[PDB]
Amino acid sequence: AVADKADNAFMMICTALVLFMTIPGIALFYGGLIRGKNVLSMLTQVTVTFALVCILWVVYGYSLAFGEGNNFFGNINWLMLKNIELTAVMGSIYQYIHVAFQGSFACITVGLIVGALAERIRFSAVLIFVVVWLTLSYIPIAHMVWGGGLLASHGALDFAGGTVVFINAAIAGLVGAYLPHNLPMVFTGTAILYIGWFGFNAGSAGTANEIAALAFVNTVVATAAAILGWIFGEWALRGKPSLLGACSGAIAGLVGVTPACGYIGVGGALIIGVVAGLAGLWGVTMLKRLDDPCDVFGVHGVCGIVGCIMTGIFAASSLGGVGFAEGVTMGHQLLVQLESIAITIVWSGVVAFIGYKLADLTVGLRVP
Amino acid sequence: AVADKADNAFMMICTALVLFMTIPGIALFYGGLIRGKNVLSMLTQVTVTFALVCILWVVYGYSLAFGEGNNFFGNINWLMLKNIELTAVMGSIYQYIHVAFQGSFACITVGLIVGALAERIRFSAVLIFVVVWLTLSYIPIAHMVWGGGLLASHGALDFAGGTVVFINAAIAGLVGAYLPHNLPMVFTGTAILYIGWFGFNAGSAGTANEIAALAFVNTVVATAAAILGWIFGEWALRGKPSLLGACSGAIAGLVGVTPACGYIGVGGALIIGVVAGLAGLWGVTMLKRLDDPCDVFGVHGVCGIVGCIMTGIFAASSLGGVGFAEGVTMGHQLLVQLESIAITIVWSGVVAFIGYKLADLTVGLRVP
Amino acid sequence: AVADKADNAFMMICTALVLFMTIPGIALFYGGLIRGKNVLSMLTQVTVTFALVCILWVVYGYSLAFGEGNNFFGNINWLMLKNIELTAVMGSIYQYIHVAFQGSFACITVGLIVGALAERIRFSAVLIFVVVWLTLSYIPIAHMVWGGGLLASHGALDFAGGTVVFINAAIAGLVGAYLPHNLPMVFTGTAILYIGWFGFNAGSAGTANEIAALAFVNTVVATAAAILGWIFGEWALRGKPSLLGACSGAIAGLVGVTPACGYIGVGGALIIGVVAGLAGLWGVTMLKRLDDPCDVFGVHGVCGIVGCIMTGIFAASSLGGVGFAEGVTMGHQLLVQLESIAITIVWSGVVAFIGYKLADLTVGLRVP
Repeated sequence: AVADKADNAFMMICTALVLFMTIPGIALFYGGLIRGKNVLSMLTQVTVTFALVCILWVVYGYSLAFGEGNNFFGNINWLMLKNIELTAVMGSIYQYIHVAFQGSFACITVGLIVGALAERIRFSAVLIFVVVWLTLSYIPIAHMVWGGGLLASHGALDFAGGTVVFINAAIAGLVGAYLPHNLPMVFTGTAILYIGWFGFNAGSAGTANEIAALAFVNTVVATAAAILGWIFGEWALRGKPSLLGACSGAIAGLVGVTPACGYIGVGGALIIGVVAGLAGLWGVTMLKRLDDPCDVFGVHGVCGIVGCIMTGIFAASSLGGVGFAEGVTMGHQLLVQLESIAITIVWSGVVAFIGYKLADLTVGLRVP
Repeated sequence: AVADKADNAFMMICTALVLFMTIPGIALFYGGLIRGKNVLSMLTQVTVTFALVCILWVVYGYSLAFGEGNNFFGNINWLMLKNIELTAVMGSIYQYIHVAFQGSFACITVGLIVGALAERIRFSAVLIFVVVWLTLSYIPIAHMVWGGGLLASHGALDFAGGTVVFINAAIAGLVGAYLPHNLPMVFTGTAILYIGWFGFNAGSAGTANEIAALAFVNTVVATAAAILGWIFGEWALRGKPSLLGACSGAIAGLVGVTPACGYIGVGGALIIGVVAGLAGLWGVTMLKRLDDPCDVFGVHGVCGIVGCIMTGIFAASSLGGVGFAEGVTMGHQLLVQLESIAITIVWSGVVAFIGYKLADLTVGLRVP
Repeated sequence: AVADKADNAFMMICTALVLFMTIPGIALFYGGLIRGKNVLSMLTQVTVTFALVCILWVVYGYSLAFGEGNNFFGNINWLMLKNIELTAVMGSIYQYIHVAFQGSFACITVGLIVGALAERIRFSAVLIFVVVWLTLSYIPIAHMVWGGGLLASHGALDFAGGTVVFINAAIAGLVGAYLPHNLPMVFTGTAILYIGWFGFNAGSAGTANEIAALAFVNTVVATAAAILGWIFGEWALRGKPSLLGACSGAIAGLVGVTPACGYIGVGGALIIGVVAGLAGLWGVTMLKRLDDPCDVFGVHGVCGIVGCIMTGIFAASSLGGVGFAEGVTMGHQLLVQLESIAITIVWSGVVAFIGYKLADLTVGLRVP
């Protein structure tokens, strides 16, 4: 197996774009939503936990997520990338690039949680939580879905992380919750998220081929459709569109197309986008009957679930998708999508609860 | 014809960079120029019309612009990208990438108009206008210049859209007009525009070859030269440089080098940049004797015209350019540049007028 | 020698990312640190001197830095890129791309100085200074290290410019000095710097190969480690982390890994990051006993020195690096690193002093 330089180039740039989603994307997104007096602290927690995740990833995370192990985790053979030769190839790129690309997904996932909960959680408590939850939730679930584990070996479809990233983070954040002064800044973060998301979705093909291209176009289309879907629902329910509605719409479509983007046709991307924008609206509306920043987990959670379900529909050849695996009916894919979603919800929740409680028992959770 | 992965990678990244020009580039540019109390509304109109253009593009826009038809429009054979095989190649990249790249130019074009006029126009009126003007102006003109239509078949030179994007948008905006509180934000948008513009200009080569490289370097050089040209004129006329002058200079050179970048030598890029920065200054100065945000169409319009004229000069081999087509004197290229510019001005204006009047007759134009 | 399109693509995108570090990265970084009433002026000086450097680079800078000459400068054979054929290849990319990539390093270097000193220096004095110092300091030092000059011909290691960019700029700025109201904005600039830095460090390989990949990953790792190192020192010395501490940490690791990134293992990147974050903290702490914006040269200078020294340690094969050149002991590399650092400090200082004094004698240095 030889590395293709075009894929290497593509995937390093894609990694830079996913890192850009956290630093500064998600930080500016939450920075505009949360209370002014809490912005500096939130930006500090996002920056430090990001650093933390980068280090844990290289030390053991990548190895435990992508080494070969069992159905649930990999191994410790790649501690500090030990035994990965510089010229080792994975797919059609150098494995070092795979390490960085995958680590960038871990970072955005943690960013989604910390940016929202930063306001309410002690600093040392967030560090502890991030260590427990990245290690016992993000990593096994990344392993199950993308590392040849349980869900993969049953043919779950999740191109860029509807489960691993969004449902996973939404549940961890909502357990957290259970336990806007600057809209131009919200818009800027949304914009940075949108752009970085082309690396997230297209780079998820692992190569600059026709699947990256499909994912790119489906990203443009689902995002746009979700913006219109959300804005129309807002105009119908609230009388007029709003900037926050526009940005929330964009996030709803981005998140909804995430598991599907590399499997569906542009027709499907359009339908998924409209449904995700409306379901996102319905979702935050319901969450707002329990404020602001954690309602965002209503978008990530509901849109992730919807997107995951609808991947199992729109991948079908007859609906313009790339087609299910041989011998797989749409019914079977649906069942497998639902099982993947349930395992993620339950796995992430249990580990989140343990994470928050461990922190609470060591340093105390609620910021003093 | 087989896709080259290097070109695929390059052109997906270039597309992400052109999308970044609208979201958030042009939005932040206008956001800093217009009245504080109007910023949220403008950001909403830019976000929603952007979404709108993405959807119209995939549904019929691309097909009508790039399908084969007549001198003025393509066809409806590619409705929702029907009959484009996933692996279809166009040039040396997958056609799906061509769709996304071309659509991103439609988006920035509409962004230029909406960002300026958002303040003064009813929301539903802007949606109607965008539908009419994208469909009857952007698409035929894209078809005439880049889709093998009238102007192309006469050898018009316009590497990245001096006519299709800038003169086209300037005229539509100025008809609109006829019918700064945050300079750090203006600067940020200009900066985002500049960076995204490397994808706009370099990606316009369709491949990561020596023409992309020429376009890249000419972009650096024209922008810089226009900044100095504008700043010197300001120092001479107003006594000192200003930040807005600096940013306006950068836009003047970017817009002026747009039609020329892939055809000229760095010597020509320097000359075009100085002339565009000075003509831009002269232009806004004149427009300011008819405020702020629409004066920007003086830069887009005057610089686009200047850049289009000067492409027909500096493409010449003897002036360091790549050379005119065989059998084409500089005189002939000039005549063809001028004819292209006139057709664009007149075509865009007529359709803009119809667009605004249709809206005015349905929902009413002036924001209530 | 034929151009590889994958390398061409990679290196054009990398160039766009390094330009993004100056416009708007460093501008927003200083914009948040300096006095509110001085922001507009600083943004203007950064934008205009950036333009200035782009023009000088194409006119003679590139030629004098990368043409063949002597140990200290190149030649004037490439004036305005004369005699570089469009299809000329350098390494595995078109030489025009090499011109743009190298010019982008000149730009960020000047940005580091001007962004800090803008507050205190007359506009015309900064233009004069930039002309003298780019020409007699940046160019010879770029030539000595990367253009086959003195330091290169002794085997100095400096992957992406610990000397040419950071120590060089720190000294020029500190001579300048001798002669925060918006932390969200500081954070945004730091974030833009971090992301653009992947082009800076990875593109410094000149190709999308396994060395780019190593540089990418080492960038992620050193940055993150430096953030934790700085934050821990702050928590230990000041009682709690701060946002400015977080951002300063990130810059410390970025700057420290700059000379090393393509030569070291991830283990070394981690160690270099922790040491650079702590040394950066120690450094600004000492500089703050001589305010704010020039203390940043304590990060660039101290971290650059540390990173340069530690390249001569961690490149060793036994410490996971790519290995010293044949026949070179670690001791010898160390001596050569130290000599390179001394020459840079002394060369840049002497030329800075001449630059500032020439300006002072023509227009006067201190802003009126």
